[PDB]
Amino acid sequence: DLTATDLARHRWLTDNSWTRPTWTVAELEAAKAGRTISVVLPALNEEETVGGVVETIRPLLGGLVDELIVLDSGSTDDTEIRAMAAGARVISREVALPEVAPQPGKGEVLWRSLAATTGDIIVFIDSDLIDPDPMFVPKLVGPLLLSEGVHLVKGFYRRPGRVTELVARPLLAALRPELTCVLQPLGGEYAGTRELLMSVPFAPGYGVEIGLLVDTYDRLGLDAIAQVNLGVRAHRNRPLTDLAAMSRQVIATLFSRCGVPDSGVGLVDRPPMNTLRGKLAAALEHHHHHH
Amino acid sequence: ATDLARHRWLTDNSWTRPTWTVAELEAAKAGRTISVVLPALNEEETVGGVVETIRPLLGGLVDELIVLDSGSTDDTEIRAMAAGARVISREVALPEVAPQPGKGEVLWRSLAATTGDIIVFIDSDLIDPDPMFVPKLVGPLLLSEGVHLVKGFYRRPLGRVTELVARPLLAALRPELTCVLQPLGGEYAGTRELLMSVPFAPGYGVEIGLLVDTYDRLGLDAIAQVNLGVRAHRNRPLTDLAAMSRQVIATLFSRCGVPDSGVGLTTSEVSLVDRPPMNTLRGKLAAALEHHHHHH
Ligand SMILES: [Cl-]
Ligand SMILES: [Cl-]
Ligand SMILES: [Mg+2]
Ligand SMILES: [Mg+2]
Ligand SMILES: [Mg+2]
Repeated sequence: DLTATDLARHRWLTDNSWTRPTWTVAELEAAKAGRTISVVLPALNEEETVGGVVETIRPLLGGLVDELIVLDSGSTDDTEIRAMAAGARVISREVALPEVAPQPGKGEVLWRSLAATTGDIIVFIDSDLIDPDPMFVPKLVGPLLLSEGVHLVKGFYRRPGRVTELVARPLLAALRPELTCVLQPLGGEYAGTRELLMSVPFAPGYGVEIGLLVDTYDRLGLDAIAQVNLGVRAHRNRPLTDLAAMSRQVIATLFSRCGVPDSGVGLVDRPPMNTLRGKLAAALEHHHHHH
Repeated sequence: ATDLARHRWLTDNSWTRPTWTVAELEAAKAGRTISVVLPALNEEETVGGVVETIRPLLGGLVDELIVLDSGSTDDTEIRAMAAGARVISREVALPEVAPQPGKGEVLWRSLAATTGDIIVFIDSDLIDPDPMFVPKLVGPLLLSEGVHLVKGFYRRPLGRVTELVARPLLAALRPELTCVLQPLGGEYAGTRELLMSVPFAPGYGVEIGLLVDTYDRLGLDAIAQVNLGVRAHRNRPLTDLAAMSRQVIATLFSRCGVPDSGVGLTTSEVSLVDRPPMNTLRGKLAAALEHHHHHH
């Protein structure tokens, strides 16, 4: 028999998931209604791929996309100069947020990018993608521009993911089962409103994606979360040591959000950016637990 | 200082090259008896091969050799019996308790169908069993003091649930237990004193539940591990591994008091309900098995 989780998933997929997100660039630009869109590529030593990702987004710059930033995390290869030649604005962690010393990890980069961007919508795309497609950004922003109440859009790939299927999804089933409807909770391609992203803490390192997903859910529920199919992509092979470290941080971040203490046996969470920037901006929509 | 604790446990409680002979282990039994239990559900292709590696010990080191069948419809029972095991159904093991599915149920029920002071569990689906498995698993129980649970591990040629799920969760919630190389392994031996007195987690949670309960109740030095040899990882489909992971999570959460929704993976089987210590249902058997000097 269907569970409450099953029923919620069915209707959430009907309303908030797009397998064929075929909005046109023209109709999305027309829907902006004065809102601006920033695209951020976090990057650490991605010289072979960063230019290719920038190249797929560059045609939107000056139309759908208002700024295209590579937030470099201290590369020692040619990541930064290749991003420049490909047509992006390269900003370091230190320039993005001068008053806070950096610490390692991807979450730090995305958090700092909130201070370096101005868009009402911020889109994150990994800089290590081997086969980026030019429609990633349109598909990610579609629900934010057209679907009332959506604040976070997760881009997923159809397959022709061990941490996702063995760690993230089973832990969500135990701790936040409604979120098992999200196909790829750890995915690096996603978009959010400034109102949402400035109001939540950012988990460090490999925990950033899952932390944003759970913080959004705990604040707004499933209604605020959407997902879109970015296309067919094969799984990329990562070393087991990388996967184990990713798993351990996914666990730590889930535990910190879900009331589970953690030994610390294996970086700190950053506070909402609205404690440092945009301090008087309008608050994220209320979602009351009392009446 | 914490890696120091793990390093010292490895020095005293882990054996990469157990030296023990069958003869020296028999000489050390000192009146203790050993029961070997193989859980089996539809393992006709491998069960006989596993039994054949243990059968030569029967009447010497090993006092009984049982396959606990969970309702096979293939030729598991006849092949196990032909190879020299006594085949016991779940119903025979514990007749007045209705069976429920999963591996934990089978191991728990076997406690009511055995008499050993030591119980050794060996999986019946092993493709490459070796006759020294039982000797290696019982070595620390017979020759060391204070050991109650011995976990058999395999060196790998130079799994994902262990490295991505079990070990990182133990780092978070029972940090000393990351010293155990293969916490989910199905080859292990325990004392009657331990096994008769702990609840048994259901299904794929049984191994980690026993490990954590032993750690909490009896301590790190009550756990040991032994290398059974080099074996390649077995290829299991991702949906099986994900279901196993979900139950490992549920059982660990149960042992920590973390509220677990009980919701499976789109739907995999998840149970949050243990079986109670067998000494509650077989009190006279349990008391008969308790050594006269237990509380002395
Ligand atoms: Cl993954
Ligand atoms: Cl495994
Ligand atoms: Mg990289
Ligand atoms: Mg313009
Ligand atoms: Mg630099």
